[PDB]
Amino acid sequence: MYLRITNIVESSFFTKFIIYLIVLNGITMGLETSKTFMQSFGVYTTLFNQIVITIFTIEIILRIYVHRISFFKDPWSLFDFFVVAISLVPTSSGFEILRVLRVLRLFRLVTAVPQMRKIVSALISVIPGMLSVIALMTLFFYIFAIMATQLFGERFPEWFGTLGESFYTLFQVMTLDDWSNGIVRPLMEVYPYAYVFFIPFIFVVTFVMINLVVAIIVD
Amino acid sequence: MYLRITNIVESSFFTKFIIYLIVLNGITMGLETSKTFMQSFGVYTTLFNQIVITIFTIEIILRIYVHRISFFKDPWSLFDFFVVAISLVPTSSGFEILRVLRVLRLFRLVTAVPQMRKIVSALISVIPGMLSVIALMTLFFYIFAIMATQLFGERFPEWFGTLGESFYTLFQVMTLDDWSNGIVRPLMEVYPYAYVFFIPFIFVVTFVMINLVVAIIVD
Amino acid sequence: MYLRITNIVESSFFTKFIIYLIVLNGITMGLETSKTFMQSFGVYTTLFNQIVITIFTIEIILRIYVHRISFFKDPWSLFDFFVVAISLVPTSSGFEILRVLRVLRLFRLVTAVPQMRKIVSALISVIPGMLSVIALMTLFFYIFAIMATQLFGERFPEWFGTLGESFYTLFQVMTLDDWSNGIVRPLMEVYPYAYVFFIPFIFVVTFVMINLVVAIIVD
Amino acid sequence: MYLRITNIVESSFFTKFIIYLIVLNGITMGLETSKTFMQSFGVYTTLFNQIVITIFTIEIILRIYVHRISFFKDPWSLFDFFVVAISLVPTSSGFEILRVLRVLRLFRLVTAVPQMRKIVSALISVIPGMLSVIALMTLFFYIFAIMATQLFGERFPEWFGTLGESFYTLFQVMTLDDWSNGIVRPLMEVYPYAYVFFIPFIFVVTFVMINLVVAIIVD
Ligand SMILES: COCCOC(=O)C1=C(C)NC(C)=C(C(=O)OC(C)C)[C@H]1c1cccc([N+](=O)[O-])c1
Ligand SMILES: [Ca+2]
Ligand SMILES: [Ca+2]
Repeated sequence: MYLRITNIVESSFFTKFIIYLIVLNGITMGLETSKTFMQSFGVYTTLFNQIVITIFTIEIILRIYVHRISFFKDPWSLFDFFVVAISLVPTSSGFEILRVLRVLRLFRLVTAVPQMRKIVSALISVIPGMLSVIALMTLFFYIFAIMATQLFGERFPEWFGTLGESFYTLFQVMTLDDWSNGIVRPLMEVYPYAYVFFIPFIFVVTFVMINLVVAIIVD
Repeated sequence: MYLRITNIVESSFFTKFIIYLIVLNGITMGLETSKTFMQSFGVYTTLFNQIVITIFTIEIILRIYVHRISFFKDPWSLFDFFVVAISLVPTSSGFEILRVLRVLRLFRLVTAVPQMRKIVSALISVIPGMLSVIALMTLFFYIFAIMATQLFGERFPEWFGTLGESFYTLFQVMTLDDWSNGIVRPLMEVYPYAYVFFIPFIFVVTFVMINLVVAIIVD
Repeated sequence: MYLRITNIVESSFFTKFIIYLIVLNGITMGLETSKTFMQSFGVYTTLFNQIVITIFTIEIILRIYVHRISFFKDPWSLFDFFVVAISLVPTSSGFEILRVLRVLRLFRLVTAVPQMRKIVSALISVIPGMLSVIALMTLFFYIFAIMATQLFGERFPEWFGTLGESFYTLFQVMTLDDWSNGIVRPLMEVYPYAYVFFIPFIFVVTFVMINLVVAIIVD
Repeated sequence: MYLRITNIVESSFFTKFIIYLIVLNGITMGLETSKTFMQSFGVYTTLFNQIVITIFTIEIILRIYVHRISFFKDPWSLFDFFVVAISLVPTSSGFEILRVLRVLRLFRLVTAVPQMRKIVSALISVIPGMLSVIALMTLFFYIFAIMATQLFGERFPEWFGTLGESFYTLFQVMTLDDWSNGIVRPLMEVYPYAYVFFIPFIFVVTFVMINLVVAIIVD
């Protein structure tokens, strides 16, 4: 029984089938975007969705019987679990958002194709080295976001009225997004010396990123 | 017949004649852009076109006889075939997009010069190693265009009205084009939490891009 | 039992005491941004800031006693003195900019945690190898800013009327921020050839920046 | 007189002296940017400019005698020659673009200082390596520019009415500057399929750009 189940879930037919179902669901979720299609052929999909969600639900249960505690030492499987989880909460209730969170289950195609799994892992493996530059930068943002609120948040509350608001504008500036005509020239019309805050800020923020890239390559 | 024609195609005069013609057709094509020129000389160059494409048609036929089945195993020759045949489609009124695709024949400069082919081939060469990331990106992109159409498409039809639209808008944001004042600040006036979609989205698309380039460097 | 004090300053508890203070003071200045907070607890929060500022002043005196002249060849300590000093001038009749400057002491978190210290040390270390190119470029901007003031400052004073203005603007075009529809297309309405100035400038400035990054990594 | 003169121009006193004239003129030329200064100090420095041009002219004449055939095979001196020639153009002639071009002479500071020379020399050495790509890139822009004018020029003449405009605009899209909301989206109000030109256009130009840099690094 234990061996009989185990032999099913690991077969090359179970995985091709589920993957096939993933590929199919993802095609329907695209289709669900057309309100035309919804009108003429969407009660079909509402049930198709619940059919696919169960087969996947079974898959998760089976894999937990087979792998037992080692299922939950698999970051990919926890992900699989958690992704199917949020897809279990009802259409109604909570908030409209959980309904939209359901689309995250297409990320199972990543979980289930070894080629996707390898790219993702390789990418993740870049992260641990960065946790030093990241923390410093987050602090850097925090201090400046504070200076930006007090300086500019009274006359420019949309941009700087709040720490959070100061954080959003500074990120925007960081991505260098319409930073001059859109933010600093207006600021400079009240506060002519605002360029002393943002030009240095940009240097730092551009230096750190470049140097972040050097160290990635070398490491 | 065989050896006489075969002797003309491989000649240094042949390829030189063709190449020189490409440069001429290219100077000439810049001229068909000014309708000042077109009212005073257009008949001269509309047929200069016509005789160039005749020569190219002939040359293509000859190279096929000389190279037989090995012609269509040659990517550059394959290219010339398609790049010439297109320019053979009638200017006649039924479908006038094809008229503009004719300028692509200037890409034969690439085909016929060995220093450029090196570059192109070199460029394409980095692609097969990237295909996995292309897929991953597109799967990421696809999930998010879905999320965007259902989240923002109601109140902001232009930007998220349609899966295709959200794809478009999302492409812009990765490129970092007028993304904040131009898209999410408006989004945030109706939906204050849009930054929880687009700010992670920005970290991700950027993370992958950088790592892709590093992947390019190392590979 | 001569120095007596020296044994306390060098201890694990002293340092951990300052870091715990900064992070509290760092958390405090955040909450000082909430306008609601400054009503409910504004008086409470002023007492905490003043204690810490005293403690820190004490902490600086002790470190001077111990290190003597070796304190003032430590950039990190030099930074600590002037940053603590800043937060101490009277709010009275001065410049009210100094009230905002006192957030700079949150950069002491960097100064007192060697990991951050090493990051800041690593970053600075890319600067001396770069100083040459910084000098060429600064020389490049300075020369073109002059050119831009003379060429476009009559009819476009907001952007180029003054040398600093030509600098700020020129810097913006360099960051490529909103430069065609935002700067050059306007200019070009009065002065049709302005692309011969700005387009080359962009090539140059981007080429250098790109080769600068390249030259650092390879070497 | 020649051999006697040659002993003069190679001395360390000489180089630093002409360098000192550059830096002084470089300072004064900054000053010529101010309306105020020019009002109450203009003739002192209008005079001082003519002196320097003469000295540089004499300096150029001397070095010719010293170097003979070699002078006109020195890249740094050819620059030196012509940028002095510009300043030798008379204060008039109806093309005051040249009056502005005077400040091109401050670049002699680059030719006269070997570390500057070294950076410039280092930078240029990158270029012959890229001549294949620039030709390729310029060929690519040339082709798509043609397509633009015939595709979008009649309804959008400012942006695409003509080759240069298409060139300009295309150059603009390649710096990714306001490309979407500013150019492609408007186009789409009238030409719904414009994303098929510009999005491929962007991918390719980045690809070539990115890959170019990677080639430089490894080599
Ligand atoms: C004619 O009188 C004004 C001259 O002032 C300047 O040349 C500046 C120098 C000296 N230092 C910098 C760093 C500046 C500068 O412009 O730097 C930018 C690159 C950040 C400018 C400046 C000085 C005051 C105000 C502005 N402004 O509002 O554009 C610009
Ligand atoms: Ca912009
Ligand atoms: Ca932009």
